[PDB]
Amino acid sequence: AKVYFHETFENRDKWIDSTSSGKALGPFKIVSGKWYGDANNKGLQTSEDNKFYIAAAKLDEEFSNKDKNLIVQYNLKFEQGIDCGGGYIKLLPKKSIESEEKFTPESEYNIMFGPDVCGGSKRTHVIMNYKGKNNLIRKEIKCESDDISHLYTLIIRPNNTYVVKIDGVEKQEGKFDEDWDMLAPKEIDDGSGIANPDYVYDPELYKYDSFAYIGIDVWQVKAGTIYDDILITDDIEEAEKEAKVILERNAAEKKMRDEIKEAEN
Ligand SMILES: [Ca+2]
Repeated sequence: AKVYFHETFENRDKWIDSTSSGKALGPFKIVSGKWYGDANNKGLQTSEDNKFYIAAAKLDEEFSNKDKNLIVQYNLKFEQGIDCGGGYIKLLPKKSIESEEKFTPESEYNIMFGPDVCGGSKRTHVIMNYKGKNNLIRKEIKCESDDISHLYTLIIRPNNTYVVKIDGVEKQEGKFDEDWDMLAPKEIDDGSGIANPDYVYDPELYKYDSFAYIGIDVWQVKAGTIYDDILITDDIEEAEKEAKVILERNAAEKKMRDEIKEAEN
């Protein structure tokens, strides 16, 4: 069992803010949160409204998912009552950027995954790099938009198939087939899955020769989004063992949140 990355955010020593994006950035903070299931646990929070948040970290080791499972599993919370804001992550190959601080919204990524909320639109992104900066998308499931943590899980299997789960419950599965349309570079994934259908099937869409970095690059209107925990592994049993710990801690979190609301406004 090979764990390629497990960030619990005791600190963000590994994560480097971008110097290359040209955008107005805000600072991340390591915080407990307004409600939590473990008083010694902490998370990565966006601290300032109407700013971008752009940083990247190196994985524990460079790897390829050829002929292997890949599990991307992370716990994300919109504690602020989100009106418009991203909450997703990106995985990047070694050649995308010379070092962490070169990461920008335009850098080449292998995979973009996670929730994204704005103006009524609420989607879980699953974007797969196809060729160059062209990506594939399909019609996407809703994401959660309340104020407690939710575990997002993406499983990529080497028969070119995938599974999407929220809080340990399957919400979508399939093969990377003509359900998916091709997105042009820089074009928005609006969640409908409707773009350019004119591209040849790749039986190796699932596979990337290099995973080396992970990056966060989100716009925030109301800031306060918390990235609690990030796991990258090739081992389904290890992913399930860590999910159990996190889901039990999210249950205690929710009970603290319900007890606070029951006493307040
Ligand atoms: Ca944590």
